[PDB]
Amino acid sequence: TFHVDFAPNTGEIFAGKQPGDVTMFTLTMGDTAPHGGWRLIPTGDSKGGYMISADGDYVGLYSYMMSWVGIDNNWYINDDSPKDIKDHLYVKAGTVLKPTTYKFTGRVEEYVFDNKQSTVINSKDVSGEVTVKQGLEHHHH
Ligand SMILES: OC[C@H]1O[C@@H](O)[C@H](O)[C@@H](O)[C@H]1O
Repeated sequence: TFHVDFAPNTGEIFAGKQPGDVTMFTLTMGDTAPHGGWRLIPTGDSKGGYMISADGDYVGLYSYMMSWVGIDNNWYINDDSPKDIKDHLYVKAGTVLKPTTYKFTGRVEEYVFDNKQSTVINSKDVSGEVTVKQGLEHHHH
């Protein structure tokens, strides 16, 4: 019953200084069965909550619905509802993007609370790449 859908967004991302907050990825997750909440752990090179250019540049991602705990290295939201959670990760206006591909890896865990603690009852590794286009080339001689 545990389902996860992590996907990059489609088309129209332009290299340069973003004029607004821009979704890079979207995440949909849900469960009818009893649960405590959800985290997304940014894994590997995404550790710290980042996207990674094949070149090696890191870009900071934010979560619209979840909160970030640096110490634990995850985004979480506590939710018990059997309703679908629709989050996405985005970069903040003013972020400079480069006309390249950016990877994101991490792991999505569902959890439970029995009294004092959380345990992982379900998990899914997730990844995604997002390709940023150049607009017009600009040639100055
Ligand atoms: O509210 C439960 C959450 O508590 C935070 O401290 C933790 O980093 C998350 O991973 C999740 O356990």
